[PDB]
Amino acid sequence: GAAPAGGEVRRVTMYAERLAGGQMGYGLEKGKASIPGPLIELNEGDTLHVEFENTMDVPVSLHVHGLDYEISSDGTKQNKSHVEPGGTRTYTWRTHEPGRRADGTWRAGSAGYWHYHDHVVGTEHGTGGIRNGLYGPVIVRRKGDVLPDATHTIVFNDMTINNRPAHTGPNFEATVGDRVEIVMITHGEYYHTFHMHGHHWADNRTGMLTGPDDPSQVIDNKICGPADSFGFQIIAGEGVGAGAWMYHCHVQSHSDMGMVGLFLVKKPDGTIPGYDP
Amino acid sequence: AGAAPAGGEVRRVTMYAERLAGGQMGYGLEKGKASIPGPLIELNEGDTLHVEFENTMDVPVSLHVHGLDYEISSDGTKQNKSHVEPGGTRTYTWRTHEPGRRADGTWRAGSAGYWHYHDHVVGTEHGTGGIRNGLYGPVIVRRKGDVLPDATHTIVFNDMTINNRPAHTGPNFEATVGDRVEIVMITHGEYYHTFHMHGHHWADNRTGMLTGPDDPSQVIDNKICGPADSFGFQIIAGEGVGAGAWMYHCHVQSHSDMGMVGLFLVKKPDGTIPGYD
Amino acid sequence: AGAAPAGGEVRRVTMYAERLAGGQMGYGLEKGKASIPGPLIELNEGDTLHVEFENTMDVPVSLHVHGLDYEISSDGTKQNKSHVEPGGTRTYTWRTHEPGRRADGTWRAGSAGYWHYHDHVVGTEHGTGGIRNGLYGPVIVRRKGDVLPDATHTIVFNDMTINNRPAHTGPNFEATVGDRVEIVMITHGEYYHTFHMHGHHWADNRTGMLTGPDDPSQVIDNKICGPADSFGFQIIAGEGVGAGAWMYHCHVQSHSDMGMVGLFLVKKPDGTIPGYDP
Ligand SMILES: [Cu+2]
Ligand SMILES: [Cu+2]
Ligand SMILES: [Cu+2]
Ligand SMILES: [Cu+2]
Ligand SMILES: [Cu+2]
Ligand SMILES: [Cu+2]
Ligand SMILES: [Cu+2]
Ligand SMILES: [Cu+2]
Ligand SMILES: [Cu+2]
Ligand SMILES: [Cu+2]
Ligand SMILES: [Cu+2]
Ligand SMILES: [Cu+2]
Ligand SMILES: [Mg+2]
Ligand SMILES: [Mg+2]
Repeated sequence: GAAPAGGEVRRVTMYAERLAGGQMGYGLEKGKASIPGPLIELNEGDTLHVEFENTMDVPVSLHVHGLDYEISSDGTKQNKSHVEPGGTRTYTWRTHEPGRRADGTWRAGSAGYWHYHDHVVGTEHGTGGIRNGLYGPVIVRRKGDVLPDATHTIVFNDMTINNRPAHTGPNFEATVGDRVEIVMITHGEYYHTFHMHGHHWADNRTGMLTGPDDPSQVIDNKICGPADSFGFQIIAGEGVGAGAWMYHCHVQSHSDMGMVGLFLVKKPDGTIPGYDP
Repeated sequence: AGAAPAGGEVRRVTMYAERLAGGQMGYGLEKGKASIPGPLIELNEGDTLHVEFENTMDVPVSLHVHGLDYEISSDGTKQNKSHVEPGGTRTYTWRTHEPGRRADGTWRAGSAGYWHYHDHVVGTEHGTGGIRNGLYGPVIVRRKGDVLPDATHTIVFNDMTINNRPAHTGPNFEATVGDRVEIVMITHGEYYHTFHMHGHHWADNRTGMLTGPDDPSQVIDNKICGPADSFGFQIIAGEGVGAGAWMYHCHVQSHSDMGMVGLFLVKKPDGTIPGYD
Repeated sequence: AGAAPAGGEVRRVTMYAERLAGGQMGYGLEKGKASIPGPLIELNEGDTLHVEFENTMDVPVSLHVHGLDYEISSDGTKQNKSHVEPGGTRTYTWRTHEPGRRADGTWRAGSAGYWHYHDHVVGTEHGTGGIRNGLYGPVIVRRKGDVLPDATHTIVFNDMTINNRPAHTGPNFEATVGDRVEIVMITHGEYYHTFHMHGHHWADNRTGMLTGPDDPSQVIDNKICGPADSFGFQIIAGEGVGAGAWMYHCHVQSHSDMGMVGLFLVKKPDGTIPGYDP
């Protein structure tokens, strides 16, 4: 399928909740917070009212990249758009289509791979909140964008993937030929290089070349730093077949210390040749 | 606003290297008016710039530029004996060119872009001391038809400082909603950074603006950069987000916590900033 | 200058992993001829390459490639048993494809680009020791019509070294004004770097050259890179700047200070270089 035109006013409830071991997460339903937080998907033109509630005992905020928001949804203590413990606030995110300005220039649309995160826990830049897990992905689609069979979010948060213990993935499953979308976000203190065995994408907005006139580099390794986000769609096993296809940071001490996961690509019969964990 | 005209003029300017307060060093176009960053040099593709350089300091200095056309005698390195002894003078010559089709059929790219100049001999034979002290400045080379901004602001991430300013001391930049604001972003020293602007976004290409609906460049509000990287872009102040004190900062978490933050102060037409002191 | 032809040929090469002087390890295409960086492999989109691999060492080694098409049995990892035991042999197969349209209407990029191969097994399950020792090399996949260079030079930022060399020992590369020179730039190890070339510049895209007036890619002379990044470009030696000893270096200041520097020696037609004494 493909993304339609946007322009709908959407509403969602979001909660900030404490998780085990001093972690913190966002969720759309009480008791269902996750790290990373829930995936938010919009079409260019949609407005999103996030009916936010802070269930925790310390102030929290919601700050987003890329989308249109007024200063009252900045989500910063500096602009008093944070949320006291037990408090509620409606954060409003807007998005727009590309189009030609009055001055004749081309205004870019909001479409892209974006993210939201806390901006007040621990420090007035959310350093503690981000460490604890207060981050999630946002995808804004342009009319006509191809929709994937599945979407997986990989966050390099310092020297962890999605705040998980070292050497515990996460792993993602697909069948050869699935259209798999990856959302890749970085957070914290470190630079990383994201690498996928057996797969490759275009270094552009969608991760696929628009066609024979697109000059973007085709890569399988990409340097990223704190708050970078990008994404792409790949065809699982395309040209390479089934297997346990590693993805990892390629900084050698990072992969050695467990910033590694598996893209488990199954044959139609469900099997993965050579996988023996 | 307006549009850059075709280039090809032979320009001259005087430049001085001078000590500034606090052990710093800076370039200036007039004696006693050195600044950090140094003066913005603007050229149209095809222009030549003769820089009549004077070192007013007691140690050797040099002038090295990125991206422009210069002969080995304008390298600005002791390795090529193109540095300037204390109290000495030298004319550095920079040339630029338009794009065009080569005889071998390939396309020769033009000089247009966001570039920079800096010292290459103070402290070490790579200018490590000079760059630390403040000897760096921006160069913009425009292509005919490029959109001209209402103002240009230079943001240099020099090690753990912005423009050699003390931690948490800006700089701040003011604009009015709707202003076409041009940002030149340069990085120097030892560390990688990620430049982020609240409430604004740009295209990751030469100009920071999409050329049109066919341009696949990623639209971003966060960009990793390392020593001697330079990029620039233009934004419409407050476009889709309104007035406010819009933070910009390095997004490496400890760097924003330890002072690499500033404010893009976007005023209403009446000159006020809602929710700002 | 010449142009790459269409691909589609089945190629075969023998590759040896061998210990080198100074506690290093390298790949070579002929026995006793290993080098750091490893030999340059050049393919046209559509070519298949069968690498008949020989491990002459006393530890397991592997061959892992970026960007190219390979089945899991040619992954080159211990995890799926595609490493090569000491004294062993294995045939790794690399395939490449041309650009085209998918049935779902989307464009499938071709394999063309600046890629690289390296060990994935020595020292750790990610080849940390093998890469550090010198088990890396470049792979160029050309698209039909790509312009061919007069020379190709590979520059690998491996931890704090260039091509595993001692600090302040280059390498240097020579050219004549007007030569079309190709640079393959690969990064490995632990650290980020920024690659800078005095006097020259390129486009931040697949080929390093703008396709024409509609290509909006940034033109640069400085680029941040991290472990396993690869890019490449072509420059006309001395174009608009003339002959000379043109430094290239990492621009992280302590890195250039510590010797991550080399010389692009661009000669005049008489063979001399202005302002440079050998
Ligand atoms: Cu912020
Ligand atoms: Cu990493
Ligand atoms: Cu790999
Ligand atoms: Cu952020
Ligand atoms: Cu230099
Ligand atoms: Cu920083
Ligand atoms: Cu932000
Ligand atoms: Cu420089
Ligand atoms: Cu790997
Ligand atoms: Cu370096
Ligand atoms: Cu330079
Ligand atoms: Cu690799
Ligand atoms: Mg691009
Ligand atoms: Mg990039």
